Amino acid sequence: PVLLKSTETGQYLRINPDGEVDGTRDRSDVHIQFQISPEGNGEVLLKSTETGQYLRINPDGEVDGTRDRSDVHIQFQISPEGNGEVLLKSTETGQYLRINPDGEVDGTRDRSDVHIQFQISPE
Repeated sequence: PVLLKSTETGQYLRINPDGEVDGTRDRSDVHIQFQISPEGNGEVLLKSTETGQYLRINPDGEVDGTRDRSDVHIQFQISPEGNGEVLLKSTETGQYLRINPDGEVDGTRDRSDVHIQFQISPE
């Protein structure tokens, strides 16, 4: 039961019931609630608690949600970077989740992009 907040913009990751993913600063939005579940092998799934959808990063950088638990693109590695921040990385594609200032969420391989840093809050 956690929130995934972009350190740069203060925006929280949100999955809408239509599968669309964006960011919002509204901490009261029920759609920003996530459950992180272990896969064991160092990977986790990032599941929207209110809709049951897993975050997915597609190879073309598009981020959405699916309930398809067989999908290889829902697998993530959470990795420290520094100062209690983490990166949320797609195992299969090497892409980091990114929240842009306009609230649009996508994936990028640019390790130095300032918008890939997250704070996980246990809320």
